[PDB]
Amino acid sequence: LNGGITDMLTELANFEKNVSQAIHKYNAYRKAASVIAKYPHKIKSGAEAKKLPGVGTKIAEKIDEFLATGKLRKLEKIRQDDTSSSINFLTRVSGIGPSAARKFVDEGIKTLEDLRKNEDKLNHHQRIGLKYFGDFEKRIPREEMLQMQDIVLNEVKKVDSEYIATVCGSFRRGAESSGDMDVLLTHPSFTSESTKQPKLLHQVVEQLQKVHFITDTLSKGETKFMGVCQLPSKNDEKEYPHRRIDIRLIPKDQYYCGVLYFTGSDIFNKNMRAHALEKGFTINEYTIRPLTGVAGEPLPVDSEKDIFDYIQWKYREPKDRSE
DNA sequence: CCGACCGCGCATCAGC
DNA sequence: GCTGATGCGCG
DNA sequence: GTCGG
Ligand SMILES: [Mg+2]
Ligand SMILES: [Mg+2]
Ligand code: NA
Repeated sequence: LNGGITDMLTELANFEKNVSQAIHKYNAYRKAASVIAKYPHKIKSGAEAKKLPGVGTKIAEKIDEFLATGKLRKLEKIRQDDTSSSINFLTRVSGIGPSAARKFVDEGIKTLEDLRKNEDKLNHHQRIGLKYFGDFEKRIPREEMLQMQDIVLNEVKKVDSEYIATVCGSFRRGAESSGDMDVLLTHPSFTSESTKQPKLLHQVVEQLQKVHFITDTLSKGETKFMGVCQLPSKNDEKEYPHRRIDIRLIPKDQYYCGVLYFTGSDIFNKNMRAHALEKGFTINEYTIRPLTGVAGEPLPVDSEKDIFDYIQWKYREPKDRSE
């Protein structure tokens, strides 16, 4: 109902993040954008909006101007500025953040041609992000997420029938399209107690590469792989776009905290974690522990709901965590 | 007013 | 090489 | 930029 407002604020949040490098302003706009996005009425005024938490005086003024004119002067100016525009653009390349973006514009590299021209000034992650720049902009229809899932789950079962591979992220929240693919991996040999087998993640990355599902690698350690994959296409069929894929190997006994984390959303995780802090707990992808203001021992978790119970939240299905 | 704003993996660099 | 700080990315 | 104390 409030698409224009939420777009406005998301553009503002991006600006603060990419250009101003004021992350708290970025988070302020993102929170507001999210609370408004779920408000079940068409906002008639900035006062009506200010009743929501996250919407304050400043954002209320914004919403009133946008409502009046259909525009924000602040944004129309930001759009008109070259340094800001270029910086904001460059940041869309995976691996180029606000700092790299600003250094690049400093050197006179500010367009997509410039980047291609200057690949030797790019690190690996950056080169692959430029390579698949167009692809990584596309969303993934759920139907393709379903094929991708089959592949990953079937291949992993071939490396060792004891791996458990769970697709998380937006896919798990039931989205009709996903920004990418997110795979939580567990193997019984790897727990909080011990790592009984080396290269648990490697063998999996290896296998998925062997069958040409994984095509590139952005980053890779003992527990986190961040890379690129592609569905196989039929005879004469145009190739599918290349897609980002993240794989996270998590202690088997810490699954429920792991799957909570990877299911998100990102904003939901930030809100859940902040609420946990007020309630007197700290939540990460491994454990929830009680808080001198210093973290205690891991409390026993047997489901995602047990985590919710701790911080006195009613349970929310994954499909309701898309904040 | 003002402090506080999650939590963490991997790549890179400085500095030793 | 190592440690630690910083950039970037994940949700 | 917002908000809680
Ligand atoms: Mg995702
Ligand atoms: Mg994401
Ligand atoms: Na991802």
